[PDB]
Amino acid sequence: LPVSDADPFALDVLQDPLPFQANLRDAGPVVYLRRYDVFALGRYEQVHAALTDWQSFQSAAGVGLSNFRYETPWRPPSILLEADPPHHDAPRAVLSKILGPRALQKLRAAWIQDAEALVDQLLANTTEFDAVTDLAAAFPLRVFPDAVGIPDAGRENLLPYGDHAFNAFGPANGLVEKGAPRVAELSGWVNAQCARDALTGDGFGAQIWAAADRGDITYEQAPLVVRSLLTAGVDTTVNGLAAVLYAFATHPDQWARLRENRTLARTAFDEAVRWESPVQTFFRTATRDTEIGGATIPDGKKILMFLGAANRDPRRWENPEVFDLGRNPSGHVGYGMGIHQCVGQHVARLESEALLTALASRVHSLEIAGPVHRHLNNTLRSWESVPVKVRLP
Ligand code: HEM
Ligand SMILES: COc1ccc(C(=O)O)cc1OC
Repeated sequence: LPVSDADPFALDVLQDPLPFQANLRDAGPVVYLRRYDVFALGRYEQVHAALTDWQSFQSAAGVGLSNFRYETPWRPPSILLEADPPHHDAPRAVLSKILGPRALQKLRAAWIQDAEALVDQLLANTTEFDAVTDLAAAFPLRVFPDAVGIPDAGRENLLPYGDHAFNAFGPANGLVEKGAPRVAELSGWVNAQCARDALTGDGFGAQIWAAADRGDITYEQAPLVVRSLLTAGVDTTVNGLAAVLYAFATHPDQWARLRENRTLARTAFDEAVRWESPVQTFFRTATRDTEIGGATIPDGKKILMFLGAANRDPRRWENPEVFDLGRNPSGHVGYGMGIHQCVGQHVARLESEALLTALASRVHSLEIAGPVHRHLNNTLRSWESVPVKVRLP
């Protein structure tokens, strides 16, 4: 069994993980990370299988490094993400309906128009702007919390909260050790927003509570289902949108493709999720000795799954380093796979579609105009700044 002291959460890896991915995949199906006493999987075949194999590889002992058999979680674990069947079943079914294609039909017009308003306002203002601040971050922060049905006061808390959540999956470091003085402030505010009386419209929050009335989940599950939406909903989409915008800005070939064929706007996002894999890593815990990739993972030990590495595995993907709108990216693992596969994927897709729709209409050319700054995070490839300059037709 290959053994290595490679550190996936060293700052150099986090800055640029591609060498690490290649080393990982090359070495074998399974690499023992001596530093963390976890078993790493980087190839598409094993990552895909580990993800779907909930029976052998559970989520309730944590999907971060921390082992909940022994270690105190930083917050009450997600009753979706950090739950196994049968406990997972009813909260999952509630969100899978509420966030599913048919349910979002009612929001498509509105999100597309909102994006048009945002893009037209921005371009009226300037042809030189930050793609992160002015687009990737602006847009989800309009439409998503609205659709959930939370108030406008405090929305600035969503990103630091999500950032903390993603950091928490990794080891203790000045990334993860981000607050304490403010973490409790953030947790106090998110939880408050989950209460039935905090929520408005017949938005997603109210629909969770209605499902509870029908007995699909309990009233004590309801706020925690809402909470899932407020932890996973905003930070993933901002950073995913920052990534697709970065990819276009540095791939003028693929921008020209989108312009030519408007329909690639609906599926550009998924190639960007494969290519970038915003969510890089998740852990599982072995429920028993499992023989995967020639290796036996001892019962009780953790696997670390490298979604990025799998999404760039040449065993599965032709020229995987290429950002290619002509790829069929179906079967990518950027949203995971199996029973825990991103229940929010349709929302993220619609957000991307709306924003790309509106931008491709108005923007001939797009270039990097300044240094880009990544925000380092243990789990989520995240973005501080992507300065761009556009040319209008
Ligand atoms: C509004 C947007 C989103 C929402 C509301 C959302 C919500 C969720 C939720 C609640 C889960 C847990 C489901 C379960 O355990 O059954 C999940 C899983 C996941 N999401 Fe998302 N998500 C969103 C966008 C994204 C994006 C853009 C990505 C990646 C770029 C992403 C990556 C994932 C991954 C990798 C998992 C799998 C967790 C696992 O296998 O343990 N999500 N999402
Ligand atoms: C994909 O990542 C997540 C999924 C669900 C949750 C959740 O709070 O349900 C949180 C996540 O990251 C912080």
